[PDB]
Amino acid sequence: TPRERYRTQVRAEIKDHAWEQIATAGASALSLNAIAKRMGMSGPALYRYFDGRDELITELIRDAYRSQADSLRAAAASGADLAGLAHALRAWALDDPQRYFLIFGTPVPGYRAPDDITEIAAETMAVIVDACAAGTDGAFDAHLDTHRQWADRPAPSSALHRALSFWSRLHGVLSLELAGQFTGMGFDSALLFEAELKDLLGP
Amino acid sequence: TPRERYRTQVRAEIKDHAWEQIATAGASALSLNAIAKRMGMSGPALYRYFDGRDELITELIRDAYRSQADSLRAAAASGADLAGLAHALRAWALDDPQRYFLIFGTPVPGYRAPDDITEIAAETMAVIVDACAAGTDGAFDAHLDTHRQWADRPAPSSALHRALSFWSRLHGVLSLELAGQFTGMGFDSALLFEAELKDLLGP
Repeated sequence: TPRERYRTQVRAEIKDHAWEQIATAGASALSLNAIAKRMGMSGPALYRYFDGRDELITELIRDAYRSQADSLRAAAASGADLAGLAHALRAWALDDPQRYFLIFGTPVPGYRAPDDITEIAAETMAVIVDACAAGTDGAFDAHLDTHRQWADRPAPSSALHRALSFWSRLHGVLSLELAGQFTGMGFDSALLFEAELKDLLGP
Repeated sequence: TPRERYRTQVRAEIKDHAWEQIATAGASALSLNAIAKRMGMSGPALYRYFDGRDELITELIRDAYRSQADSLRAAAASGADLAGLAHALRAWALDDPQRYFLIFGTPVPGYRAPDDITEIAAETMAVIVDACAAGTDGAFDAHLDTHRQWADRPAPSSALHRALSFWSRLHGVLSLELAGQFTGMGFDSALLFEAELKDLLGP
């Protein structure tokens, strides 16, 4: 609440420059000292905002998850179904590939997250599950009945199975396209994405 | 052929140390100078093996694709079907996550590949297509009839569609698991992988 919370805004500048360094030199090469020198501050002073690189990484990871959740929440809040949710996910992904890859891409060497980066990952995933209430037979569903601590609200495990399939199928195409893998394949990966979505929607 | 091709073996040591640096400090932070210093050679001498970081990256990318292709070739060569191919892909992925991510993960900033990294990506993909001959209606197939320069051998576009779906669906789960995204979700992602495969096999 209080005034000395222009700190939130300098932290926002710090975080901003952190993306630049990630963009140009990659996470892990990311350093609070280059930031400090970039903003003409003392190295120490920058540590009075983030006590170390992992604290900074951690916050960037949290910020990333939070905007993924916002994108998807807005879609469900506008009464969209899985299709709408899939399209929310595409634009969020394509809107900022660097942000996508900090979550879904190459892990940052040496960095171990606090448990609440996954405890903020189930946010996004609750919404998908919500939609997939739109039990059913099959071996993975059976497994999921005893393995679902990531959702006591009350949906048949087939809906959880469908949610996981939506997640993995659409990330498969998003990160393959963002990873440059359909370059020189000359088809329209957006149509591939449409196909995979369609195939997935009540198949 | 000739003797002075113990060069191939020192290059193999160079490449070896390059993985270490990638592993610990990430591609892009990757530097021929640290290698040179690591092996007690002159910085120049190391450049008489790789004229610059991109040349080295390029070769690591080529090596990565080549072992992905070997894994999959061996599977088709042993008469395996899509299931067998899917399992080949899983083990290759899990056998070396760092190698997986150099191809499928976060792109290396500043690095632009020569066109023959995709021209060595169609190798792996030819095999999958082969299996998917195991036209059919639908909007993406229609697109693929005019968009297939990545395969004149002669398979109905539905087989190409199926091949692309196998690729993206299984990478979706492989890279989500390798990216740490099913940590603290407490289900068995290997079973998820089995489910996605099954769902995909002549559905």
